[PDB]
Amino acid sequence: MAHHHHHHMGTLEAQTQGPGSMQGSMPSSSEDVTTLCYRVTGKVQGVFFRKYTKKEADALSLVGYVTNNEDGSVSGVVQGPKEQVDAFVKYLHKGSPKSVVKKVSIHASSRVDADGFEIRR
Repeated sequence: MAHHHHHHMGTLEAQTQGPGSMQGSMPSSSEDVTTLCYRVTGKVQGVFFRKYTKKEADALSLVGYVTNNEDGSVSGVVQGPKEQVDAFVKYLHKGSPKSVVKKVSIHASSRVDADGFEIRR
């Protein structure tokens, strides 16, 4: 009695996650206005999602500027309330979902004038 059995499976229809749009910027003189320079290193796989980065900054109302470097690392400066800068660095510890961050590096640099968050290449 010859008898063979079949096999079959399906697939998964994924989704494209959209962006958002907010913004928060105030030039203050209060002692609380904090500023630190950011520089993160990443795996050579994919660039930093300006999407989630700017959404983060816009939501928590951080000002400053971000860009990618020929060194490979993504650098910039964050300014704003101490705790929101904290929020951003905590975000930076996570990085972009598809960017395997190697090492994060921050710098004590005092208040600068904001320019814009955009992974320039």
